[PDB]
Amino acid sequence: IDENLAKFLAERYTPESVAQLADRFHRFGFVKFDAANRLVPDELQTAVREECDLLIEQHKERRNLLLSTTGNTPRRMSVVKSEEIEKSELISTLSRSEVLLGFLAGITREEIIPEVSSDERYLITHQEFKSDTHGWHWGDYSFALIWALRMPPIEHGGMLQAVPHTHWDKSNPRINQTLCEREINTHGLESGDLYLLRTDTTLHRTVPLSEDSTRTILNMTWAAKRDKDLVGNDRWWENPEAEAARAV
Amino acid sequence: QIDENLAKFLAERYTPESVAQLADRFHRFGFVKFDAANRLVPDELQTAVREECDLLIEQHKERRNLLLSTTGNTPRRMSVVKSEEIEKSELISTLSRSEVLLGFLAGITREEIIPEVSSDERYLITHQEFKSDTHGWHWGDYSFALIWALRMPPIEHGGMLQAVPHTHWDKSNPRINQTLCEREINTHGLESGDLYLLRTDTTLHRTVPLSEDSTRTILNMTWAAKRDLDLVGNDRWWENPEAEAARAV
Amino acid sequence: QIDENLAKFLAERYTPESVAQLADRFHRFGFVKFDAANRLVPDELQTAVREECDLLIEQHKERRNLLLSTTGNTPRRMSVVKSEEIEKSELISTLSRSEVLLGFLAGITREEIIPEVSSDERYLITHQEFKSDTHGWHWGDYSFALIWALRMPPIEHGGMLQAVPHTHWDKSNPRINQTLCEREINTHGLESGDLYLLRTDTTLHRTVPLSEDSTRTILNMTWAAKRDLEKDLVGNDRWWENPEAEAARAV
Amino acid sequence: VEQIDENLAKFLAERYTPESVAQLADRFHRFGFVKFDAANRLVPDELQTAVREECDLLIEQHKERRNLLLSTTGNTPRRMSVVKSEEIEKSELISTLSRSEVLLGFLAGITREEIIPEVSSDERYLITHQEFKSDTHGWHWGDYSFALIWALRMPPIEHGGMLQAVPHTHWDKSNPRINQTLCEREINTHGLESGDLYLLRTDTTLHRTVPLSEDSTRTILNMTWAAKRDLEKDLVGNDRWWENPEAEAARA
Ligand SMILES: N[C@@H](CCCC[NH3+])C(=O)O
Ligand SMILES: N[C@@H](CCCC[NH3+])C(=O)O
Ligand SMILES: N[C@@H](CCCC[NH3+])C(=O)O
Ligand SMILES: N[C@@H](CCCC[NH3+])C(=O)O
Ligand SMILES: [Cl-]
Ligand SMILES: [Cl-]
Repeated sequence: IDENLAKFLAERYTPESVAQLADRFHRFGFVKFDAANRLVPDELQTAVREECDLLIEQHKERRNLLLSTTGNTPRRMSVVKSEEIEKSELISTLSRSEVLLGFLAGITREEIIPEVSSDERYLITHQEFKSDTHGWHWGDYSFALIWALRMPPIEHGGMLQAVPHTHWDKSNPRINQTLCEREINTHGLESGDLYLLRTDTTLHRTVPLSEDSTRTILNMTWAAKRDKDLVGNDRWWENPEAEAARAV
Repeated sequence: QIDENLAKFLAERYTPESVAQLADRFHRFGFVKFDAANRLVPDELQTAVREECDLLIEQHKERRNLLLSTTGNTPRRMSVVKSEEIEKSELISTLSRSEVLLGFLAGITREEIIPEVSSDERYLITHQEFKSDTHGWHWGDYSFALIWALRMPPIEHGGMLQAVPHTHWDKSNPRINQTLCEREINTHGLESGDLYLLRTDTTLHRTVPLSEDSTRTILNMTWAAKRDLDLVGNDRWWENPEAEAARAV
Repeated sequence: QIDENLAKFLAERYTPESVAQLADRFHRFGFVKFDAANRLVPDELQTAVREECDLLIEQHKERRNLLLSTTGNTPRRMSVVKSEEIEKSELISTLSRSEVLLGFLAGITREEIIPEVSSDERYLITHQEFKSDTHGWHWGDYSFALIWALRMPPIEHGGMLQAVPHTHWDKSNPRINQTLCEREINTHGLESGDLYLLRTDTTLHRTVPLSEDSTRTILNMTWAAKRDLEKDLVGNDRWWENPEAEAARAV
Repeated sequence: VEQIDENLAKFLAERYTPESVAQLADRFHRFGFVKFDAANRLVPDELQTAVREECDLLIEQHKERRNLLLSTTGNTPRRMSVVKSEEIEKSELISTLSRSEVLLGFLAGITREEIIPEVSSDERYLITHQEFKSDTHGWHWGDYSFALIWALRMPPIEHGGMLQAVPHTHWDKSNPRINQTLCEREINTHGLESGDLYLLRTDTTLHRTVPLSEDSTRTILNMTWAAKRDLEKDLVGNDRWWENPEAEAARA
């Protein structure tokens, strides 16, 4: 388990090459683990993708709303709640793995602490229809490891768009204005990829799907020392009737 | 008339040195904005143009709702007024060929602006009204467009110009989303009364979709460079909604 | 009485919202400038600081003309005043530990600013006077520097700050010129009286060499972040305190 | 010789297509710069060897040391040796290749406009040859639009000698604003290896070579061409320091 990942990473990374990833993580708020920079063995990834497949078919929940705390940006997708995913022993132990968190802490350059609100530890988003999107937003917590389990071709949409070095003002998000002042980075993803995101200071969204395509991710959210008290009444993934949500 | 008036308006607000700085920005971004800090036409001239356009819209508005295969099937959801209709405006047509207007902007393009383009693309009015209306990602067939931001929604409703300079249009392989993955997007917010010069052939651009029923109106004056003086694609959707490259939605 | 007046000076100019915007710029560029549009200290306070430094310069300036091996043999061609001389100044030393100043700037760093650094690096004055004087490409050992641009030449004479944020310092392989080949350089012009906050550990930086015999004078207040505590100093490259440090080479 | 164009046309046809040249044209407009390295050779290795050997003989015979400041570019230094255009034109190979219809035709696909080999006779060709610590080609623009630069010999990147570039700028000789432009714009640094070639948009790209940090050799050949916008142009500035060390704009 841990011993297999410790050996797997030891053959694919050096302190020097991980320091280069830390540069790119702080510069873009984003670092991708693809065929050239794998993070988990293919067996470990298949097991997690299989467990997520059983969880989607069993507990998927449609969402279609505008979130007021992010300028009424849309959330049009299906979700599997954190409390359901936590029952997967595989996903639960892996998210708290001392080998995994220790390795990525060399990229964040600060302690990764698996202590977040129990409704936000894990989240699966499953998009299926044209115009499905995870609109522009920030996270309440500092870190997220995103598993790009199933990604459509880039021509169908689903790319991550990001503006790093921003912050979330839930009473004045200024999202389109911040786009007008800042260059947007678009990150294309392939199935099997993973990426680490600095969610609290990186404004981000997924580009809306142009046709009916399948886009599935797993979100493992972690805290830094900086993450306190939650606010906004905007927990739309856990509560579709949240005060900040406006149904569509 | 307007030429002698425009020449004096520009001479009080620009030097060759400051035009050269605009030429820097126009080559760097494919875009230079004529806002309240850098006016291009007197307020009376724009009011005349906008009034002519609002009549052309009220009379000749033609709704467009399609996908364009030559630009990766990006949408065109708007109303248009065709060039032949707009060319009936003596004002818009005369202004678009003004040797004072073109001579000034040629200090920004650093090359001759030639008012010799196809008779169906000399002028275009687009007019977005409903949620999700957009002028999707595309290039122009010609080098230059002077865009009149006659009416702009508030930025929180969308309608911003997004642009990626230093690209080109391959109609058999546009690679729009792949180009976005490789390049940074510049977003240009626009207020009513703004104009901007756009390098349309090498700047991939779109307008951000309307997040709510809002009004977004522009006039497009398209010009050629010496490099533009044979068309292809079968994709002239604004003049012909039944173009071979237009798909239905 | 410094902290009481400084807190008023800052409360007139800054809000949590405006500081958050500065924190965004500080994270993005490794650098936020406190110029005429964003003053940090009252003019009478900076004047007092600058006169302390000119006295220290007149009494304790030492010429440095060397290359540093831990930063790719980049030059240090300047005069300096050592930290232990500057710490004798009651004004500078107490200001550098001001809970009001450090508390304010911590809203830009978004983390605690800790005035616990090596006694040979709490303060540094660099004083360049001659053509080709430069503070060559380098990083700092600590996270933070507040730089007082006490005297700046005209921009056409050089002396600008050049910076590449989001980098790191490997003293055995600093890769200075290779990093410049892979990254864009931000040049920051400074005027006399400016101050700026610098993320010194992850921002590769230098001062553009003087093209004329002009005078360029700064005060460097260096502080630690939590990450810097307990960590060990390596490199044998403390050239400002020891001109014949092991990593220093003749120029 | 004589059969150089027939072979060069084949060499390019093996490596380049209109689609792939169109990608290079996008980079050239964006950066003012496109590099021909091992992944994208421009000329056969035998042909570059002949050009380098020609340049080595021209250097040993006709080099001239320069150490000055140029006022039309803000007193930035020129600290190097040079070989002037009239001496380089005596090489039948270099002079023929610089007007090659195959070479110019190919590069015109990257410039997206005609490349015209009609420039001032003192500026058709230039070899710069740096040898000593602090040697540099200081920040400047060119009077003409295009230059193909042959990086015949380049030191290790740790020793300096990289190209730095700020594209989408302009040269005002009475007020060049070198350091002000650097404050407003990001600097692109382009490292080079011996054997590389690159195309540069010299009239709108502010550029220099990073000063050598120690005694190393850095040797380039500069083939300068015009665009239509440079034709019948009045040369101004009195700053042609490579031809005339006593040029009015030059300062010792
Ligand atoms: N706050 C985010 C949701 C976080 C999902 C769980 N980490 C948003 O506005 O969409
Ligand atoms: N080529 C443009 C149309 C421009 C018409 C006016 N210049 C498009 O596909 O949207
Ligand atoms: N590390 C710096 C010296 C900083 C001393 C004051 N913080 C250098 O090598 O130049
Ligand atoms: N204008 C350049 C010289 C270019 C000569 C060769 N094309 C300079 O000032 O250094
Ligand atoms: Cl258009
Ligand atoms: Cl040159």
